[PDB]
Amino acid sequence: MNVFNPAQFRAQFPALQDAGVYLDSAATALKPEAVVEATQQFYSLSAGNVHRSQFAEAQRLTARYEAAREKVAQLLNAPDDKTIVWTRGTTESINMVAQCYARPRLQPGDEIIVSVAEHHANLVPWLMVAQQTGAKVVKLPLNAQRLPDVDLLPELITPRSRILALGQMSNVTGGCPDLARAITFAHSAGMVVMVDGAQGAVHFPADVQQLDIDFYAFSGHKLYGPTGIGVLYGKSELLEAMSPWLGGGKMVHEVSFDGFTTQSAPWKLEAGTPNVAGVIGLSAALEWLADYDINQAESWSRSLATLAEDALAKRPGFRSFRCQDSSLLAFDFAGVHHSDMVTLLAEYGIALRAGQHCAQPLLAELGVTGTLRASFAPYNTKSDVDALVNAVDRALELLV
Amino acid sequence: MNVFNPAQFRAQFPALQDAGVYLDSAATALKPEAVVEATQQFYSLSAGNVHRSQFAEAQRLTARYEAAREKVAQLLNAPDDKTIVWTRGTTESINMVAQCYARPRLQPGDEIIVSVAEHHANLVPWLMVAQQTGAKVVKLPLNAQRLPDVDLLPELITPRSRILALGQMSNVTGGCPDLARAITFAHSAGMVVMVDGAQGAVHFPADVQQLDIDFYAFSGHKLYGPTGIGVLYGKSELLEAMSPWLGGGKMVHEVSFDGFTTQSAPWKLEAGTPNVAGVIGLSAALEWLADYDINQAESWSRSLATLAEDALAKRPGFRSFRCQDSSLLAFDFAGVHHSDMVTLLAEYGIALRAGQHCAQPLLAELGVTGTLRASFAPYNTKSDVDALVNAVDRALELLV
Ligand SMILES: *Cc1c(COP(=O)(O)O)cnc(C)c1O
Ligand SMILES: *Cc1c(COP(=O)(O)O)cnc(C)c1O
Repeated sequence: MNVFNPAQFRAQFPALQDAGVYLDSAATALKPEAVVEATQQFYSLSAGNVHRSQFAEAQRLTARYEAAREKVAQLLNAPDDKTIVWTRGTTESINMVAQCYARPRLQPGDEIIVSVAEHHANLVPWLMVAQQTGAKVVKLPLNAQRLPDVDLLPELITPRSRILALGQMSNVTGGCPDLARAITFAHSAGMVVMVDGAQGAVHFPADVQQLDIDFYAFSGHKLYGPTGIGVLYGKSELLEAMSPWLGGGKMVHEVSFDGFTTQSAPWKLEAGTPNVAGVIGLSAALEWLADYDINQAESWSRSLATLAEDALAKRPGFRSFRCQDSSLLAFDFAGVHHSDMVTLLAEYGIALRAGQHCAQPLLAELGVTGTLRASFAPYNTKSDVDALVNAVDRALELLV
Repeated sequence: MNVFNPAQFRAQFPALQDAGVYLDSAATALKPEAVVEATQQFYSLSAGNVHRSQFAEAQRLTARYEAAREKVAQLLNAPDDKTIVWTRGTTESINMVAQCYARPRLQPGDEIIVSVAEHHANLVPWLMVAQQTGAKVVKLPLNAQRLPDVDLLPELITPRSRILALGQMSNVTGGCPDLARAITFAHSAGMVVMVDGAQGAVHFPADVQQLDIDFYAFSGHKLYGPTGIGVLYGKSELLEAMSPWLGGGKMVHEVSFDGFTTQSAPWKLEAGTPNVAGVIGLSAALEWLADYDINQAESWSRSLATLAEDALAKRPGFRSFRCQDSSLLAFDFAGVHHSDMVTLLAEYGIALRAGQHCAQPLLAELGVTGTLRASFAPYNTKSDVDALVNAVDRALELLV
């Protein structure tokens, strides 16, 4: 095994000097030198067919761009790179499935099962499509272990069920429900599964073949990559059966005032000029990441979180929403405003957040108006834990 | 008053040396150092609430981002910056208008007038929404001078006309239709106008107030800016009247399993994480651009295209499709393959392209299968023209 060195991984991130103690990676990730350099070069180099003094550099950029799809595929164990579609983020990917696959197939009375633990990105689009088609959203609630009650699916599925929307990993609790099982039920009922992987793709990238996943979406900026770039994975047949997304250049084959014909997947779904800087930066992020063993990287993150949780658990008033010893740590203290504490922690050099994390329904279930969340990454250290624990003590001293 | 200095202008582009004679700006523009640096800084710094050493840099990045809409507003003379919506390009902007404003309003048999000089981005979306609503697309042909025939508009407009789709400036002929008169015509008939400004914003930025434009769209990358970022301007009454675009975080106010409420515009139309680098980039590009007299800058560019056209017009077989002394020079040589010429030119260090330029109906009208295109920007020189003309000569000698 190529043993994961936390220190060498951490030293690749230029923001860390000034970032203080960065524990807000679940919201957005810091960038490695590879991503910053590739972007730098892309914007410093002509995209044209001429290079008088930097041909070598340019040929390397083109190389990253052309191999970009392949690198996402490899990450997800997708059978071939044509099942990869560029979007602007996780949000767009899901909206694409709801509009391009679902909308043209939903009839009045049809049912869309959405889990109560979903990010809005994987709920709102279904509420929309349902009011457009007359279908409706059926709720999949949490079980006793704070996870989408997948075992309840058999009861929630009727002859009218068409779609299941489930997150691989919650952005609040960090919990991962029984996805493989969920898909088995869904498929035996002729349903398609939309899987939100914005969180899962960073920590336990889904093996989309073994899991038999229909649709999978994630954002690049959480995967140590550029903003404004996302991914939609879909089985061949599904992308083929999808209708065009946005109309415009690139996505069409022939056009006239009588009508148009389109390319096939994935170009069929990619209109206009691609976010080249996004693809290249993401390709570079992935190429870099591939040097590291993610399970070892994730185990280091989770271990830090477990140390923090245990330490915080000794302070009185502590409540945790953390599932499965996750790298994410949502929590709060009784009688203290999440707003005040985030503020003080920032003053102490600690960076995290609170609020609702775009998961109003999930929070409503847990019985809270919001939570503080500290997420850990492989570039966090042991001393980061101590600093956070001490920052929290300092804050509780003033607030309680 | 100030005199435009080209030497000064072009000194800001780190790609100039390598790029040789860059004549493909109409496809995508080179970036000034300010865009590069702004991006660089953005990706090298944490977006979190803590800054221990680089606080000045972080503040200034927050300033570019907070002032972005206002700089786009200042570009178009928009009344308010709440009228500016972020997209991933001109193509997304137009798809938004078609899907969020037109689609919910169109009745069967309703008419959408589309110029034959339209880029595919401003044609396909209308073909789609027409098929989706039962409306029909009505062609607005070219006049004798290769411009959308505005005088013929009153003859094409009927009691069932609802939408006028018209490019401010063609990406082929560089021609601009009489926009102010077309709009007056359309409004007298109770029609709304979608103006594709992907070229226009670059060369003659539209005064959205003076021209009374309803919708206006353009792309960041062609405006010396980042990829994956575009703008949609719309009168505030129209944006408010639009259905939301994508569903997700940011765009929602309240969400539950019974339904949701949205933000007001522009945030209503911006779901999920925005392309923050793109915004900061485009912002920096616009701030850099505001130190130059773009009117003069455009004349300098046009002057070069005129020098180039005059010289090439002396070579037998030369045919031009240039309108109104545009800085865009589309042309071809009788009995010579464009592709071969493009190739030979590249070895002479001239960067341009051939093809259909996402404008099949226009080319079909002009009677050609494709055209070469040399577009001049303010960072080109008289030397560039000389190199172009000579490279053509050798090309002709090798291909004939
Ligand atoms: C961040 C996140 C999203 C949204 O991603 P965008 O890039 O904003 O579209 C959706 N779902 C989950 C679980 C997320 O964490
Ligand atoms: C480039 C261009 C577009 C499309 O721009 P994207 O950024 O690719 O969406 C649309 N219309 C015209 C005239 C253009 O030149």
